[PDB]
Amino acid sequence: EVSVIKEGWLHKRGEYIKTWRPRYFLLKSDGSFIGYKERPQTLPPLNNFSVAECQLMKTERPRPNTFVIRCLQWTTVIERTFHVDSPDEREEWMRAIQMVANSLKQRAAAEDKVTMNDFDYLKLLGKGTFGKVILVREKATGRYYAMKILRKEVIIAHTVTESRVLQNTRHPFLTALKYAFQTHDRLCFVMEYANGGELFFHLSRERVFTEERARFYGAEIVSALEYLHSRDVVYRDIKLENLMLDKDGHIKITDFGLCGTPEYLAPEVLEDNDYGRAVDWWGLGVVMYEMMCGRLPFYNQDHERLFELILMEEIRFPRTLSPEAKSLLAGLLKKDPKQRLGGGPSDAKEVMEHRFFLSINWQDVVQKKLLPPFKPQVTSEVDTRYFD
Ligand SMILES: Nc1ncccc1-c1nc2ccc(-c3ccccc3)nc2n1-c1ccc(CNCCc2ccc(C=O)c(O)c2)cc1
Repeated sequence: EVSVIKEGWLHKRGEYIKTWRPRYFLLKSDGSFIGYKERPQTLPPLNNFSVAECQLMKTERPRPNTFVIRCLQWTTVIERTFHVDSPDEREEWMRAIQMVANSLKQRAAAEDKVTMNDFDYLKLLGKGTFGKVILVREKATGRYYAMKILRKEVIIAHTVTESRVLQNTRHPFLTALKYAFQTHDRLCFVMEYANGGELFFHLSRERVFTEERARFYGAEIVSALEYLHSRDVVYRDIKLENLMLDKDGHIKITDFGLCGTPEYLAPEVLEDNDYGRAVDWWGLGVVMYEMMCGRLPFYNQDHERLFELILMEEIRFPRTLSPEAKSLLAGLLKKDPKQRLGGGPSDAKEVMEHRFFLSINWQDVVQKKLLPPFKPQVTSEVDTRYFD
């Protein structure tokens, strides 16, 4: 019986637009902590909103009586920042959230060699607030991986956190975890790294993909998004720079984020609304628009003007785009998430059934039986041709 444990107004700092907005939050016994524009028994809340295993901290900047929920979601640290009027209300909120996180931990328990000197460290792939990602070579074998390194003091404040190597994604087009280990100071996630080049690189040179090429990539992404949504997980990071090709030409969605790019923000995410699975279909629409038209659907140097277009401007197309493509993209880029293709109760099913994908056998997709339309110029998984 899923019950509200605490509800009320909070000042929530925007996740991208760093601004404070009052929102009405419900902390529920299933661990979800979700905020609404007004005070609204429901379908599966997304794990993105869960307080399970989170760490709570008090701070007085930029305002007194601020608190932060910090969670390790898979391999990524997520932070949500809140503000209340008085230190008593902050305490009551933090104690209730911690209570729910304690209950969930108890329920989960009731229901259910490798070191840093084993790698060469070759190139920094990215760096964020909480950790970094480095291209490494495993010394014992010569294979290449991306190592995400995070400081322990961030979400431990921990051998149990090595159990991600079990809840590991099996999906062919997601990034799998090879090793997870800890040092005295840090946690290290060694994940696969595709050596077929960044899709941003391939699209930049080819200028524009044929519709058949974009359909192949889009279908692999749809299959990956179905898998994540079936686990109650939203990716929220779909963009060209998070898509790579493996040695055979299949998609790999990267898991390299660290605590954005405004041109990909869905309308409901700009207004700090309750967003859901529909934000991933918006993102698919933007990257498939990029692949088939060679440019972004909404762009402006002035971010105030960009937001207007994303919120307000109707999407326009080149007339050489097939009608099936114009229809897919207009459906994926509907402003209202409830009217968006894939935003309904069947989720990915609505997208998979669109006429643009009529030729796709979705079991061939997930079984990697579709012949890639482009084969990267690498002959093995250790060919470093694309590493610069
Ligand atoms: N292994 C994979 N390879 C490729 C893609 C996805 C996975 C994967 N596998 C997964 C397995 C599990 C859970 C999981 C999720 C939630 C709770 C518990 C578990 N997530 C899993 N993802 C996964 C989901 C989301 C991301 C990226 N998020 C960025 C979020 C953010 C927050 C704040 C801001 C602010 O600005 C921002 O910009 C972006 C990466 C991987």
